[PDB]
Amino acid sequence: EEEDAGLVAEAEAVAAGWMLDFLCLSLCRAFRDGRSEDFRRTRNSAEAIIHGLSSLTACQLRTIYICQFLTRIAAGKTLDAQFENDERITPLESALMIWGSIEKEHDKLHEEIQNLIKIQAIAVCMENGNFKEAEEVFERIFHMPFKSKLLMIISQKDTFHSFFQHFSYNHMMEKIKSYVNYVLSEKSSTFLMKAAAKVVESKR
Amino acid sequence: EEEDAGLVAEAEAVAAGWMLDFLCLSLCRAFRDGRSEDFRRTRNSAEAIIHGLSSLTACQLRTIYICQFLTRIAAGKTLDAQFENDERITPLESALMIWGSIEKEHDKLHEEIQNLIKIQAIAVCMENGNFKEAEEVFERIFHMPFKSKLLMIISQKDTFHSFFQHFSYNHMMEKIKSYVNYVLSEKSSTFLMKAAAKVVESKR
Ligand SMILES: COc1cc(COc2ccc(S(=O)(=O)O)c3ccccc23)cc(OC)c1
Ligand SMILES: COc1cc(COc2ccc(S(=O)(=O)O)c3ccccc23)cc(OC)c1
Ligand SMILES: [Ca+2]
Ligand SMILES: [Ca+2]
Repeated sequence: EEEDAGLVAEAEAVAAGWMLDFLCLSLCRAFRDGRSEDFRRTRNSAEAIIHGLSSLTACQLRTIYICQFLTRIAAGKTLDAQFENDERITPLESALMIWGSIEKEHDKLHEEIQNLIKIQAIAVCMENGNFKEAEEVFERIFHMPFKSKLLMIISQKDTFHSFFQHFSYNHMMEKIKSYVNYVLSEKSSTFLMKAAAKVVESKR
Repeated sequence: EEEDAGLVAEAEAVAAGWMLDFLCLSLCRAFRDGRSEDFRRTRNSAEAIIHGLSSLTACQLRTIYICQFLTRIAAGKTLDAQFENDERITPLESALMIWGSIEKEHDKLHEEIQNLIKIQAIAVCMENGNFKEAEEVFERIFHMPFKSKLLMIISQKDTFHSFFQHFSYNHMMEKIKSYVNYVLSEKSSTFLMKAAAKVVESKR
């Protein structure tokens, strides 16, 4: 009669999976809408739920990587945040590692977001006056003409450069929001959200 | 067309309610089984989910109070834990306040658990050698003959007293576990657990 505790542990693993998918959808939607405090509170919930899980499918792992990517991007201007065991890695550099690791299609939007994160990883350093740090970020990350324009900007110490204006933080955020909209379309059919939406719809 | 964001916020509130009921059931079951680390990880999850909730029904509030009560009881021997804004209140004193506030039937088991928490609030102090603290705990909490036996034990500084053995920490834990078993029976029918159990049962 010890099988009952096994069947309970299995059911809690099924419920945690549904809770994880739901909290990713909620986290993605909060990032898209600019709801900063809801993103902060939902990220805390997703991390806690994840610590209570032992087995993860490939889809659940991809889902977690997307949440980690959005968390780092949000923290992109927070140079005091240490997301990696190596304490020199800045938040935008950390988001770049995850963006190159996710098992996803490498379409034009993928490469545009990647290139925007690389320009901004340097620019944010420039903006805070950490010129030597921008040079170090440049070396860890690094097209050949694209590469030489950035090195010229770091050496010239011109933090407020027109190149950065052209491929702005806002530009990087809007492109990332377009991608999040495709993830939101894919996850809107998860079990928790679907059953919650039906309850709301039945009271209308 | 701003109604869609309202319907989303409503559905997330419905899903959070189901997640809360599920995490209480999981937390109660972990306490009953002696699964200390699962209790610790599930408590973290319940607190996070609760911070993402604005409206609470009376049932949800009762449910949260039971989780807070079990958390304090588990931490009953941790005299370094400060659960209240008043820093002098010990964990067992804090569990006593919640046990007297929950809207529940005051049956014989209720009063037995209450009386066991009062004896142990003092005993744990005694056991660590904080005699003046046990006297202070005694004054904040305090039957007339029952009251005088305890004061005699604090004054005599006899930490290893036979009275404490008779109404032991283990005794208090077992009685609290009987109560938790009735809560587990009531909550086993919540939506998340019920739908998770069906999925596990359909794969058998
Ligand atoms: C492979 O995924 C994980 C996830 C965790 C715990 O979940 C998280 C940890 C850290 C972050 S953050 O990006 O650093 O803020 C998360 C962000 C969003 C969602 C979950 C996060 C742990 C783990 O290994 C210990 C692996
Ligand atoms: C009325 O219930 C709440 C709950 C919270 C947040 O949830 C929790 C806070 C603290 C504890 S603990 O007992 O101190 O560890 C919890 C334990 C179990 C479950 C939830 C807990 C906050 C709140 O007001 C801010 C009111
Ligand atoms: Ca730094
Ligand atoms: Ca203390």
